[PDB]
Amino acid sequence: TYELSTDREFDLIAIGRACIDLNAVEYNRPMEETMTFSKYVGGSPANIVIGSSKLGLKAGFIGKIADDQHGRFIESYMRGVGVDTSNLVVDQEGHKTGLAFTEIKSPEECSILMYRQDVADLYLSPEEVNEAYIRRSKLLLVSGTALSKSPSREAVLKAIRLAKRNDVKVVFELDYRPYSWETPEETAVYYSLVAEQSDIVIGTREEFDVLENRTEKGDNDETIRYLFKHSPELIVIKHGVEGSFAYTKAGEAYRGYAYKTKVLKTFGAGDSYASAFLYALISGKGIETALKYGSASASIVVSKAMPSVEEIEALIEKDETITIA
Amino acid sequence: TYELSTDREFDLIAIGRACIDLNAVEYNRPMEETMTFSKYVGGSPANIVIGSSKLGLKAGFIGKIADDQHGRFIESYMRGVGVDTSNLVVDQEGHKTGLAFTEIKSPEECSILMYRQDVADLYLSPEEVNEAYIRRSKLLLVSGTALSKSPSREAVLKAIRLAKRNDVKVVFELDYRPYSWETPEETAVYYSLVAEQSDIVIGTREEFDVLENRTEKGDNDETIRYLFKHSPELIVIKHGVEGSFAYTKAGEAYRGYAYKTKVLKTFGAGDSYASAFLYALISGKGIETALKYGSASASIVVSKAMPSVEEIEALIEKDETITIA
Amino acid sequence: TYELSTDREFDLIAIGRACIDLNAVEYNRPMEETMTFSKYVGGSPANIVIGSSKLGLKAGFIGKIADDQHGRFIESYMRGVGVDTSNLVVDQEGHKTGLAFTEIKSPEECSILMYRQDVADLYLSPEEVNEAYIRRSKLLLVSGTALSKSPSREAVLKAIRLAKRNDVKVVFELDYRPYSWETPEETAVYYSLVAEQSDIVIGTREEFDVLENRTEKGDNDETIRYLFKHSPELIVIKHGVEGSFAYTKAGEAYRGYAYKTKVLKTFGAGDSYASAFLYALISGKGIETALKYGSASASIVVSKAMPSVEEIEALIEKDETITIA
Amino acid sequence: TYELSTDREFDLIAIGRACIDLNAVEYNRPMEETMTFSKYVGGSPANIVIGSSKLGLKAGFIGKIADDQHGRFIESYMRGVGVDTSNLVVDQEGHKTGLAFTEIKSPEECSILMYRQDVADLYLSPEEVNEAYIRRSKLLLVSGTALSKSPSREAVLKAIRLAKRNDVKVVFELDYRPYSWETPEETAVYYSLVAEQSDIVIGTREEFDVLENRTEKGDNDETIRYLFKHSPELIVIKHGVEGSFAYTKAGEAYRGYAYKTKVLKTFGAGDSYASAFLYALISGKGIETALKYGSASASIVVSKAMPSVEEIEALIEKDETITIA
Repeated sequence: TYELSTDREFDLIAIGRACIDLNAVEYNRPMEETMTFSKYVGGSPANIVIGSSKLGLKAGFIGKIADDQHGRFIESYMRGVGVDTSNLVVDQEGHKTGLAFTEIKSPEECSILMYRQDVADLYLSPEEVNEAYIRRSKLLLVSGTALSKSPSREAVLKAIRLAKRNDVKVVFELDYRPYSWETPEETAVYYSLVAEQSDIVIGTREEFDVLENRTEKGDNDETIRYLFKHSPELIVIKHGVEGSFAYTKAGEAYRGYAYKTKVLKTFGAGDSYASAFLYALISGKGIETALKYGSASASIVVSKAMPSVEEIEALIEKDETITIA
Repeated sequence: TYELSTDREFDLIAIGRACIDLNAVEYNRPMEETMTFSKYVGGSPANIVIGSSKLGLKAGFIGKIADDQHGRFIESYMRGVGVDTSNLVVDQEGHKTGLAFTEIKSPEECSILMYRQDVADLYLSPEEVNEAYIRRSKLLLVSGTALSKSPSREAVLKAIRLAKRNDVKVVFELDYRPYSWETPEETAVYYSLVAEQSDIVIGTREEFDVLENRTEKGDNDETIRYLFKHSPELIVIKHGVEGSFAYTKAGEAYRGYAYKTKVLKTFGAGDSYASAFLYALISGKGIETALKYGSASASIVVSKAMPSVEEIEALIEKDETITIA
Repeated sequence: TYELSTDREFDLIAIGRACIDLNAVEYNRPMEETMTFSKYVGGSPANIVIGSSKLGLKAGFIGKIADDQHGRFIESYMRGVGVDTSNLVVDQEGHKTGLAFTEIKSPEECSILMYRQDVADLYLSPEEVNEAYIRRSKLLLVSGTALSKSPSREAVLKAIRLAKRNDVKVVFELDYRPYSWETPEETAVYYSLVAEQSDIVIGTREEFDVLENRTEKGDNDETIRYLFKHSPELIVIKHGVEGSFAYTKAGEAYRGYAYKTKVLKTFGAGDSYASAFLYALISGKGIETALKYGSASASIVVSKAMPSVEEIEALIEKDETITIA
Repeated sequence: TYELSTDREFDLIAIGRACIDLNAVEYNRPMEETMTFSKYVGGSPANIVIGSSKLGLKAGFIGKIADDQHGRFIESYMRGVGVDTSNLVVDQEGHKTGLAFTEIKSPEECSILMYRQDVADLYLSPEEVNEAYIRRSKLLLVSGTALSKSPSREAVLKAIRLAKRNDVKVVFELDYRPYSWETPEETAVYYSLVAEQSDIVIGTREEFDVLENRTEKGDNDETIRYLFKHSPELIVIKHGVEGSFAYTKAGEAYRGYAYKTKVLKTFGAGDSYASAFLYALISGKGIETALKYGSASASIVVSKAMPSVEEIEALIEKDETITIA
């Protein structure tokens, strides 16, 4: 589709969390032994828009930030890397920015100590969601964790409605954070509802299991038979080293491959995947190639500071992928 | 439709609030001057199932009640009037039953002092919603106020999904209680979502305005043009003394009329309307006649202790309706 | 003491809860079977000031009431029985009045279903406690339940300080309501602190056990040896049918007796006891006689609508007391 | 006093907060521009016991820590510097450790972005306060911020009672953190109550103003005339560069002096003051000398990593103090 129904200024606008990541400087050790932390912007939709801007996409953001040095850093950083920050709203009720402290015990053992209670990003409200902003974009990227609590949950539902009625493609990134939710069945309720309304849904197989209210691994053919009764036209299901699979409502299926990588830290793999996959799609590369872009970007981010197009393309050309799994 | 896809034991199962109403014995005065109150079961879906049982329908209920004398009264009363109470769940966290104290200053000035914070009915959770129960019913009656807070909101969303996949007709009663919600836009978000999933939607024009996120009276033709893009096959829009209008997806429209009445107290008019309207529909009377049943029952309940079929039919035969408005 | 250090307009000012009692009309049955309830003002300090006014004392009140028909009833009723309501403050944050529904299964089995969460009376704050009001009184009556939550707890602590520095006698009524507190040790912390600051302490033996952080019945001689290291000059310890004992810092002890009574409902016994005991003390009758006044009033209130001086005195003259226990 | 009524194993046990401080590595800039933070144990009573151990005192601690890497770091660090951690209790309800991010705009402009809501240290409860532990100490150090919320507030009140009845000296460090409290009058209520029960009270003049419920600077002679009606035998009032003053119930007064210092960061000045002042007192140096120890330690901590006895003594000998203010 080489021209759209309306003129678009943004490639994507994401909605939900922009927070602080505090990354362990001394790593491959228990966090108790980590004495210094480096400050970064984090949060799945924030990471996706920052990664997208690094690839040259024009990105915007709908989210709530704290009225303090952490919120001002997040705004200044995003603006400095070329993300539009016009629709970042400053919380006026004393709410703090969420914090993720990262522990890297080894390449295979990484985890986050999260400060998530009553954080500013969860107080984004429907009245702060602007139709005039959303309609200037090709895509609306919705992250699942933004559905974990009201009023953010209703702000997201409002955003999706406004996107759909302005011919803005709704991309749902499943982004599962179990400790942000009360129960997995609660997660299933909102994930199913939102996926059914969305145009593109991207998640791991485990995340689709949650969506479907399952406690055991589901079958991709059943997943898509279900969701293709509803709005989605494209469903991307990721299986880590077993690769990734994209399915279209027209009945085609495409396969992507994990890249061989010297892993340092696995955080951010999924946000790098989404940004590069969407970049490829928006850039006319087609689904099969888009899967390589997402996979290559994921590999670079965990071994590196988000990937450049040049780094992604060099890794794709080198073509050292995993096919044995 | 004179036999269904599966055998049904219940005419309707309602989900949401069963609480205590404390009705002013000395009335036509400020509640400050009311010295005695009579105890009744209240709550919109409770009233609808109690009214339905009085008409001879077989009714069930999904709701949470307090572990105390008020909860036990509600269970015993509903059971005693022939409602199935097998899926009433007793709250084990110390939550109290909601309370409505009624003030009747005059026939034209009635209001409720409500105790609604952290009440037991709002803690109904998805894990307490049983598919095996729902599938034994012709209809699932969902009241709007049950969407006002989690976990009840997710329990209702789960119930609707289970109803739909078991060929149980979803009836959404808009039941608007503004003080149960944070903002009208929040109400619009959930009302729109739920109405779009429902088979039958019943509400006042003001309630549809809320659903549509409007602050001014909407146009019924626009309302139905919207909802008939989605699941509903029947939409009933009530306008008080100006009557009521039912619209079908096939493109038919039917009109009902308010009955002339010596009003005592307006509480319960809407629940009497829904129970008698649904009774008529279930009983094969057709939509135009069903509107008369709902209107006649509404009139009797505010002038009377829920109506009998005989009282409703006598009032319909007498045919003293309002057409001047 | 027949004239005081400053002129006094009030005999007592009480601080804490004024709420609604809903008394079962059909009684000697489970509340499930009680269909009608009569509305009264309740709450221990409210009852004490209403009872005091009925005896002819001049009483005032420091408390917070709801901005609704229940709060306005409480103000109008107290004012109508001669209590000063100038320092009742209206809650502006939507908090409801506490509610006590009374169950009378039999004379020997009475209990309350309480609505106590986030009630208006608990939001009385230090800024709403007026030194100019307190200093116009002979006595400040503090009820223990007002210490159960902030900000009421700090309002009470402020009131006590202001009383003491204006030569206003602090009377601490132990008024134990376990479900208003998180743990008994928490109750002990605040009860001990407040009793140590008070001039007169009145409670049941069980209430003093709570004060002392004991789970077994304590010894009155040990209780008073403890508290007489601190502020109290008079300690009254009640033992139901075994009578009541008052102890002075000077080392005297006095005994009172329960009155034989045809019990209907035991609620309010303690508030009737405190009001009549204080009336007798204020009226120069001395401690031994004051114990008879408290006991007689307790008997009348549970068999009856608060006692008159004439009813109390007639019962004392009749002298049908319990001495066998 | 060269031998005590009972044998003592600890010089001091402190009660309240042990948390994480995240200190700006790149400083003399807005925190937005600070990219790296170093992890330390913080919290006023924690700092006081860590500083005390560095001076060679035997210290213990009563506090609650998170069940995570931050709580385990705090325990391991305190233990590693010789503080007894036997009465650190691990929170089992998912509460996080408080966090202080430090901003150093310049030597004269330092501030903290605090994460303080529902933090683990505030859930220390009376049942977790052990009399057998407290009685093994010479002193109990109570920090004011531990009174800011229940259940910590009641745990502290319990600790003070147990200290007093075991001849353990109660030292109240006023430690004022306004954003931990609802209102200054609330702070005054608890600070006044606790100071009245304490043996030694240490605070800035501004902190005593808060204690006294004043919004303007108070007069030390009035402050001590008040508190010397109650338990204190020693009151230390600090005035920054104008020095510090200690007053005894016997009627003596002593003056201390601020040390000239190249200030880097003012955090921790007060905790260094308290630890070194108490060290001097415990070590028989007398009050006038103890004031020099507190002042010298304060100077070193803000210009430096807590002071050694040797560093403190060298600074005292050098005797470069401020007397012009």
